[PDB]
Amino acid sequence: LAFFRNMYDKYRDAFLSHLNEYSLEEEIKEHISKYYKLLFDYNCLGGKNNRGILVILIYEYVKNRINSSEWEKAACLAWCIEILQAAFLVADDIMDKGEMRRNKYCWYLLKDVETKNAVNDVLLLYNSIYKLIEIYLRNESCYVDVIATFRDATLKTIIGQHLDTNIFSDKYSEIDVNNINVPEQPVIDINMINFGVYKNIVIHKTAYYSFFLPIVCGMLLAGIAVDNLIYKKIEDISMLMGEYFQIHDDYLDIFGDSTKTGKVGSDIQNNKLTWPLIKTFELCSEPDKIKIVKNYGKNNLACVKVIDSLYEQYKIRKHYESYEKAQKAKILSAINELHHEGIEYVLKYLLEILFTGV
Amino acid sequence: LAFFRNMYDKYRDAFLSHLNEYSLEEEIKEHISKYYKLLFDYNCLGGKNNRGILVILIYEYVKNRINSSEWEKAACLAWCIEILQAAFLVADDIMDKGEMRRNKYCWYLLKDVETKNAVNDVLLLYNSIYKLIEIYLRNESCYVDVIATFRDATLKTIIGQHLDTNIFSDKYSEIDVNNINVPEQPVIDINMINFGVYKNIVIHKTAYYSFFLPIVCGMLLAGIAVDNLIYKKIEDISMLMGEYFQIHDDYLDIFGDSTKTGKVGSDIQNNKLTWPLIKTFELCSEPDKIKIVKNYGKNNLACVKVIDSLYEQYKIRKHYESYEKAQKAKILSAINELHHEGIEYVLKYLLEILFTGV
Ligand SMILES: CCCCCCCCCCOc1cncc(CC(P(=O)(O)O)P(=O)(O)O)c1
Ligand SMILES: CCCCCCCCCCOc1cncc(CC(P(=O)(O)O)P(=O)(O)O)c1
Ligand SMILES: [Mg+2]
Ligand SMILES: [Mg+2]
Ligand SMILES: [Mg+2]
Ligand SMILES: [Mg+2]
Ligand SMILES: [Mg+2]
Ligand SMILES: [Mg+2]
Repeated sequence: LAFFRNMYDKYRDAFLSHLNEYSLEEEIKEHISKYYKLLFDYNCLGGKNNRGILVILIYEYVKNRINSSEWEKAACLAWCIEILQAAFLVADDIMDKGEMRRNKYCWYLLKDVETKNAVNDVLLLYNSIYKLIEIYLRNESCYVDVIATFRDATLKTIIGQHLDTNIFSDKYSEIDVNNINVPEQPVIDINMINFGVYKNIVIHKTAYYSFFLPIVCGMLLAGIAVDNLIYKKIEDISMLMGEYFQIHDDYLDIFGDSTKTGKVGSDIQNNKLTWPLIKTFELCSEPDKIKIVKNYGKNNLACVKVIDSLYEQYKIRKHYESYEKAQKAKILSAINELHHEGIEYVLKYLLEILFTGV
Repeated sequence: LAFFRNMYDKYRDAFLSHLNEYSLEEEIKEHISKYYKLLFDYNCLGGKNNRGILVILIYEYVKNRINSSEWEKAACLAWCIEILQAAFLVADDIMDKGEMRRNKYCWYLLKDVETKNAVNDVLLLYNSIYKLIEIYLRNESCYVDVIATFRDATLKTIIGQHLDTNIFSDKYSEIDVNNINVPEQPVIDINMINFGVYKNIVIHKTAYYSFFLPIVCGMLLAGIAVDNLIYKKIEDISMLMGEYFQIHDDYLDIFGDSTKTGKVGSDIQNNKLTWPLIKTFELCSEPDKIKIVKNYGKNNLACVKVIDSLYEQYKIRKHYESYEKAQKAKILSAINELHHEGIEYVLKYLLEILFTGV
């Protein structure tokens, strides 16, 4: 619980210790270690760690208490999720052309790193996960299923980003394998602006790895049978939380202090299907849909200001407040159908600190 | 090459079929399918497939013959290696700023793709491997070890590229987390120009995934005990072949026909530690080391020509011929110490078609 934040060095060093036994000259081993120590420290730390904590809490309250050897396996899984998060955020910042993350410059922007290194380093963080899982859970019975869950959550997240990045592109309105020169100028597509499509995306890009994966890890580790019907109930609660979480992420993109959120809002300029876009479209007048189509997705201050002002005009802040209230209720209703008092507590607890933390 | 080249569609479609069962609207499922079918087709096909073939041949000759159900598991592992190769090459081309690969434009250059998609797609190809391995070998006893081998070969390759890309950088002569502005202009470092360091790199970036991984897969699948002392003999032969193979790759970078190799030589402009660089440095005069340092790593045709002409002047073509002859001998000497006539045949056979194919 507090156990968690202090176990970081243990797992970081376990992994770095694997690197250190490679057949490399000694000057090179030292340099590798400096680099990969910074990679982990810079990218895994400084987060709210809600996904990691969720593995730890699910583990405790699924059981009747847990020795400090069993805790070591729990916290390992917990840091793996936080490393997965690190890997994804490094990648997302390359794809979304990010500036700031957790209040510092994005990894890929550092001049001793650059994109060439950033990409390589994503795949390293990602694989570190499974090396760590092998070190601490090779001999557990859930081993194969735990690595199977990380794998299948990751795949859903990958398709998730794929749609996040491409739902408005010419591709989706045959792929031209001879064009390496003429870039499409980003333009929204009206057919795609609807909650149905938005849910598909947000569920795949967020719900599985942020909520399903950590919940299922804890349970798997605590001995709960994979075949059990509680998993399909957990999957549906995970879908609702992810929707709830991502829409909040989208709200912060427009209305959050970039010093408080740690990052800079870019959804409009990057042509993203976001909840405020969809809500404004279902509420606004025809003259304003034209105004939306001719200003969205353009990396141009005056165009962005048009869209932000429409969001002020159509009182989107008030509409969010209203959504947050209704969804929180749909979610609590789903939690109370689990009939498991421990998980129910953890999920209610999570639902409260989802935006604060700690 | 018979069974193998025709089983592609089977494994491609298995995986695409997994994607198609995701909870997505039907118009999106169709678009996903077009895209991911092209991703596989465009990037897995058109290679010499030497690593795939090596899994198949090791599998046959380790045994006394194999039903078409057991062949299905073999060819699966074989295509997984070729998919791994595909994933790596898509990545390498982003990192090395590639133009052409297997005689077509690099994936990341296509305008419907771009880097943002290329990166996402690498992680998808990579994860497709383990999904496929689960489909066809979940119930085999070597399952856990086979996925353990892919994982540990990939890690070595990642550190391999890391050194390939960074051996000459200021990092390696402390990383500044506040510099996003002053990009270092690439310049060689004299201390690093030596075979010792070169071996470290080429072994990690090539030897493990191109030779050790496919050999060890076949053996694992054929029931050979993981603990056996034949594996450490196989590892050392793998190091010698990888050195042999990569040096040839480096030679082709300057002296190969870009229509025959399918790619454009870029080692000099990208500031790479290559075998010809090291050999020229061992042989050349001080006025030419200055000439090397001034012109290497600059993305400029006239600078590259200066270095190419030094490579002509110092008769590097003849020096390669000489290396190829001695190493081929060191390799055959190692093969003959295996005391296993089947593997010995496959490895001798591989050694011959390593540059032609088929
Ligand atoms: C092999 C290298 C390829 C690996 C790439 C795997 C793709 C997974 C990364 C994307 O997954 C994400 C899911 N939800 C959230 C984010 C954060 C951002 P947003 O969702 O773009 O709004 P933000 O925090 O800036 O608002 C990222
Ligand atoms: C997270 C996304 C990145 C995932 C990390 C995977 C990086 C591993 C790439 C290793 O790639 C290669 C290994 N050996 C050989 C080559 C031949 C190339 P080069 O000579 O090394 O440029 P070529 O001459 O064929 O162009 C490539
Ligand atoms: Mg994004
Ligand atoms: Mg983003
Ligand atoms: Mg956002
Ligand atoms: Mg390279
Ligand atoms: Mg290259
Ligand atoms: Mg090369």
